[PDB]
Amino acid sequence: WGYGKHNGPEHWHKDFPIAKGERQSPVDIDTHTAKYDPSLKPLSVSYDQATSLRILNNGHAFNVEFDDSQDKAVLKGGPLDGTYRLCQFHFHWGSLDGQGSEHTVDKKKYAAELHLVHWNTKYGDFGKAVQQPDGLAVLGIFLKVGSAKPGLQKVVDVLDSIKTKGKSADFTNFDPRGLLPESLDYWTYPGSLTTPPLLECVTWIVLKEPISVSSEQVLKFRKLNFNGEGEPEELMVDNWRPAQPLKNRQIKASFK
Ligand SMILES: [Zn+2]
Repeated sequence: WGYGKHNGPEHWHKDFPIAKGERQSPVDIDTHTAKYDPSLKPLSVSYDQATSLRILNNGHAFNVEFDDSQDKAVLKGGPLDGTYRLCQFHFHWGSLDGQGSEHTVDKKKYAAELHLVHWNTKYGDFGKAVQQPDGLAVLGIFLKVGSAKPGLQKVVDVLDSIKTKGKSADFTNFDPRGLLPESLDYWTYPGSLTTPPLLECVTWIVLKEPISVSSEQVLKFRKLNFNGEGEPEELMVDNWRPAQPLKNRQIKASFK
């Protein structure tokens, strides 16, 4: 599977038939049909103790991986009834600034989208968690182009070293607090992973406020490769799945 004409999102259902299921992600957030829920609690993001390990080009994005052996980087509160440990974060982006996000807002696309991926500590480990409808919580954050995000620069600065599929670099001492906007206002709905295996295991929490990144910062994403070293160059752009049908799920918001 991939993001090409012959292996892209419109093909995934042939190997992963849940691609046409009832709680697929991403979705468009229609701000008129999304429901303000005053009962929605503030989100608790506790990343003070977050321990980054490595950054790697897995052939469809880059992932920063964390030590999730303890409650060092946990998401709780908001719509969640449990505690969720950060395993990895990655982004999706476009071939130009006008597209790249997975979620949309009133069908508007952003230049990129950051996903911080967390698993439910009821379930022992990540691989057990994804078998459960409440196994993961993904915090999604839109990227728009403007001022530079200082907290992203260490990520931008290492990407030249992981250009091709299978490359990795040590990536210690990275603090993901540097990737958060000021507000934790959010939309939330039940959904899925946005890549195969497309499991319907995710509580999605999508922040209202985008982070601003510079032109130069998002451009660096577009120099990565889907291919391995020595193989014909396939630039890693447009690694986003389009919005999928909401199918009567309720998107709730912490604001009107
Ligand atoms: Zn993602």
